[PDB]
Formats: sequence, structure tokens, C-alpha cells
Amino acid sequence: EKEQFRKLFIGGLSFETTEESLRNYYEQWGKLTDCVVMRDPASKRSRGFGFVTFSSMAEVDAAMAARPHSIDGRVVEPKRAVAREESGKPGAHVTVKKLFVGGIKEDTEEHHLRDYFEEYGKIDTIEIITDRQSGKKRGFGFVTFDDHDPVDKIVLQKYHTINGHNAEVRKALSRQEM
RNA sequence: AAGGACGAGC
Repeated sequence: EKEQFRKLFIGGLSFETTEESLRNYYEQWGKLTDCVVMRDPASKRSRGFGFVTFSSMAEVDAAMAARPHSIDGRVVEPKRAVAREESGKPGAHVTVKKLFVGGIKEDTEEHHLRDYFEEYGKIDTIEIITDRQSGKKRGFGFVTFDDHDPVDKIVLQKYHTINGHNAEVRKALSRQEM
């Protein structure tokens, strides 16, 4: 478990929040190997966000299942840290409840996706996409969860073995565009 | 949406 699999961005922090209270707070779900509140170099004031890193991906998952999170009188806004290498890429920092899944071919059905994806989180809807004219399966689908974190969690692995296929998953982007 | 670490002349 490389650090980017165990690291959370924390947004919406009180400007009073320090590394200490961030650490105290998040250590109820485990050991932290790193913790920072980001500060303005000139004024030394909190920029309103920080990062925490747990020792195991188990602990991140327990923290994020354990939401919402309040610290210093504010509900904060945690999200899995997108790899630095990915900054500047299209949709890198997008936050969405909907997953694109491609490479599922013409034999994959709602239940195949429901079976595979349900232990990541609560699924609201599964859409297996068909041609409007033929009704043939187009080889891709979308899964919509009740929260963004299953999506964020799922896409840290690019390929998923679903119904005998090595499917690629991505954050669902708007049509719209795209 | 990045300070550190990974990797500062160790």
C-alpha cells in the first residue's frame, strides 16, 4: 500500500484547525503516518484544507464509512487524495456519484455489475447502455452510487475483472462534455 | 488540491 492509497484530502476546515486537532480527530480510525494543514506562507493562516495519511487502506475506509466528520465546529469535506502525478489531467479532481465502466461487451448485465460493485457502496442505479436503434448492448455502462467515495475508491484501480472481462472504470463525466 | 516523505550534495 503506497501512500496515495491511504491519503485523504480534507477540505472545508475551520481556520482554527491545527495539525494537532486534525490528527486527534482522525486517529480514532487508526494510526496516521502523516498529517498537514496547509497554510499561507505570508500570513501563516490556514488555507482551509489539509491532508491525512493512514498506515493502511483499511483505516481510510473505516474513516470514510464513518462520515460525516466534524472538527472544531465544522463538518469537513474529506476525499481520497488524487495522485499528484494526476493534477492537471481532465476530471482529475472531479467529485461524482457516477462511475463509467467500459469493456463489458454484450454479455454483461445489471446484476453482474451489482454483484461486483455493491461492496464498495450503496448503488442507486445501474445503466447498461444499448443502441437506440438495434437494442444491442454497446459494451459499457454506468453505476450510480448514493455517494462519491465508492467512485473515488473504485478508480484507484483502473481495471476490474467483471463477468470474465477486464473492464476499465472511470469517473463519469458530463456529456456535455466529453 | 500538496507541505513532508518516497529523494537535498545524509
